[PDB]
Amino acid sequence: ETTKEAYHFVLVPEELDNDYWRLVEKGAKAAAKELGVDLEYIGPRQANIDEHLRILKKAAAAKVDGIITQGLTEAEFVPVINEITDKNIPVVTIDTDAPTSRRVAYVGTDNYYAGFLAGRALAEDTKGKATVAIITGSLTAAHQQLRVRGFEDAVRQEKGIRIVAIEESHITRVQAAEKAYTILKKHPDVNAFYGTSALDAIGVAKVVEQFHREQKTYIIGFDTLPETIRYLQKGTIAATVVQEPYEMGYKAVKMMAEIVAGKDVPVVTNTETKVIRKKDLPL
Ligand SMILES: OC[C@H]1O[C@@H](O)[C@H](O)[C@@H](O)[C@H]1O
Repeated sequence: ETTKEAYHFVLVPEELDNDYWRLVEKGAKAAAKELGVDLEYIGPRQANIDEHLRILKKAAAAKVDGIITQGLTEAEFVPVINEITDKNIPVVTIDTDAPTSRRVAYVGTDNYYAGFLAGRALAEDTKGKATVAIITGSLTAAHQQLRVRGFEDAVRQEKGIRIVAIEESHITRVQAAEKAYTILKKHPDVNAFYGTSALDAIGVAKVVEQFHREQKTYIIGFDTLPETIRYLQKGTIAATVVQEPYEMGYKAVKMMAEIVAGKDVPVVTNTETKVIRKKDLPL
């Protein structure tokens, strides 16, 4: 660590203590241990574009050997990824891609297609009939935009599915729940929710269970954090989109070491995504 012996790679999460990003860090740290590189996990305490960009520039100013980060937005992150690359520091994107930038490689879900699968799933389980509200991590983050947009394309040929609300959770359980509650009071006809980040469906499920209505509410969310699996087992959540956070962190560090060695790697490595339901539990 406090040695120049080792390569220094930085992994920047969307939010430092977000549960999903700590899983990504587990994968990255394990790859780093196997390779004998120093992996520094450095990120905003509270998700924030400007703070995220400040940490990227600070790591590049410390002349680290590689930087792994989301290309969180196209407008702000492409020029910064490019300027870092031009200072001879390779950039690997993780979890969210910036495909027009000069990042060397991406490891993460195909986010558009993840949302499309969620849209297919909701249309199948509701037989094409649903009054849908969407809770998304943010309206500006690229992976959130793609998961919403893929969902919308997938349900567009279902005349009986209508989206009546889209709200931001800022990837916390508490804002997801707050938004779910206000959606239900302004739109009492909502009977389906779609969450596009790891804590959204958890926030919705808490609010749905506090009503304990007879007429059920369909919830499809993202990722497989323990609370999500529990709600899926309870039947409160109907489905969720799988990602491979540990694997993208592990593979991003392995790719970075290959790049530092002068070796080619694929431009895009899409880790597995698929919709699972209660019938797919155990795992
Ligand atoms: O809980 C928030 C997290 O949700 C995940 O679905 C997403 O891939 C991560 O980037 C992060 O936004």
